[PDB]
Amino acid sequence: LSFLKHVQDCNTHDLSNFVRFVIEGRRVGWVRKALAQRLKAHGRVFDVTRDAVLLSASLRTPQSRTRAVADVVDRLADEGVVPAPRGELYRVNQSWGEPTLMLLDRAVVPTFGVRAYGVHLNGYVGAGADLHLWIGRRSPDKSVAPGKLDNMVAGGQPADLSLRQNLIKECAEEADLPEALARQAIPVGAITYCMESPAGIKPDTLFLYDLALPEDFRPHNTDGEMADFMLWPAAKVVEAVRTTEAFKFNVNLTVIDFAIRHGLIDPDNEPDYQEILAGLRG
Amino acid sequence: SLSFLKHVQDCNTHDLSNFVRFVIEGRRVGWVRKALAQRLKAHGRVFDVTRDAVLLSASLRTPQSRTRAVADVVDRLADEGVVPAPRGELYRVNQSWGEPTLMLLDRAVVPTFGVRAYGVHLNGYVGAGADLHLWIGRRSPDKSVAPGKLDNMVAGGQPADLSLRQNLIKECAEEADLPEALARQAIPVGAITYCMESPAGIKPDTLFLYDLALPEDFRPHNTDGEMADFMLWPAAKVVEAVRTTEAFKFNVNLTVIDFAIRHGLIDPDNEPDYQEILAGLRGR
Repeated sequence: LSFLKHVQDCNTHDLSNFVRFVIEGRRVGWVRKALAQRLKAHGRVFDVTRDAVLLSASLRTPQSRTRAVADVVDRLADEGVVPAPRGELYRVNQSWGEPTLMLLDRAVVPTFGVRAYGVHLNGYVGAGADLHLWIGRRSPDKSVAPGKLDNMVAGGQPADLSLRQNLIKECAEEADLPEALARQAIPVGAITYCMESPAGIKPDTLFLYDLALPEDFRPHNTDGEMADFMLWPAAKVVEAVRTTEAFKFNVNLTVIDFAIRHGLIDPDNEPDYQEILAGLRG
Repeated sequence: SLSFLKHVQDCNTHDLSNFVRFVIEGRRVGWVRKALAQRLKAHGRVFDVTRDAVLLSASLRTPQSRTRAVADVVDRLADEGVVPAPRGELYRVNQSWGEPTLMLLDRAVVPTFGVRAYGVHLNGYVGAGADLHLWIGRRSPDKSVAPGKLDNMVAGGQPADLSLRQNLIKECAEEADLPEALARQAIPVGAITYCMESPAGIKPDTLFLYDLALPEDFRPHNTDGEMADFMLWPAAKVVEAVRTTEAFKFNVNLTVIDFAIRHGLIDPDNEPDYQEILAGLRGR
């Protein structure tokens, strides 16, 4: 029937068991109440009240906040309380383009309910009623959605790259796409959602890109993050998202957005058109 | 101010207030977060959800029917980003180790349902008295949990389909290249139980413990690459590393404290909080 359930799935959250995470007056995240109690034991770094986890006012540069929090995080992971840092840092801000207030390891970003950013590419051939999309199948080794269907290229956004630089890098690593082609991809908007995830809250923003590819281009799984790739008619992709749960949870949203922008979904007959569009903006 | 006691306390820190009991045929076998219970409610043919409990449907009369029903729910919740993805290792669901297996559950979602988990941990040592040495493993950086941390020579989760001894034998070969003839000489020496809140749920875990006096010329090798390497340390150095550092994987600290108690390395005449440490090693 409708794409609405996929959109609602990605926007399902209950903030009642969480407290605001605040830096210099600005809410940057959400921390579970029990976890907030564990942070309270590190009172040189966190000031914890009934309504908030506040970073210490003694940490007033991004760099000193980054370092102090990283040390507490390392300790908490040692104790089995939060996921182990893996070394990729994310920026902590109130929205994209606002100042970076500190950096936090990607592995604990949902643990602090911090906004996360990523880039997703729609790699396609053909035109109009004859569009074909390259779909990746994720490695069985992926911690999240192993074996599930994916965009041709997609990745989280590290703190130290622009969106375009990260896109170029992910394109090379995941799909063996030449930089010349990654640079031809056009930005086509963004999706925002907020969901409760296994280890916290994910208020995520996906920056979306379209690329019309050469007929003789074949993506190749260079870094092994993808197990393989398939070239499918756009209608198959759209109908698969409508009728199955084959795609990675947030890739469902990127497919719906692609279908809207490319006229594969029509407001004269699509169930729940307006509610779908509203929910892709979070 | 790290200490033996703080490790024990860390492993027994939990708050059940945001959770409801997970019940099969009147027996509590887990704990499910309240928001997740709301998600489970949509699967009314498998779960009955009230204000106080998630009950598996009484229509699921056999362990096989329960396992299949919940496996499908887990599949779809994981597809939706709600729970961790199943990875293929199944664990037994019971009220305690002796009790009947009520169903099976993928290891990846065992903490999501707050179900009791089991594992085996081996203390591989050489020498006696002042010359007692322990083989320590260093975990691979690719481990999901505690990457690069120090570990027992052999340790692993317990699959549904093996005995403890069988799993110990398999882990001994895969993790440390320790052959069956030697692995079978390992003697069971007790167990540790703890209950902690973890990133994705609740971990009410039991570690079955084994000791093995190894030949002077044995050397462990990391056959399956789960361990980065192995080191032979004086027992006292291991015990002091646990007392004062976070070098060891969180629950392995408990196995070291237990080993110290059983091998007379700590003494109730002078070790602070001796009784409270012992109490917490059987924590529920």
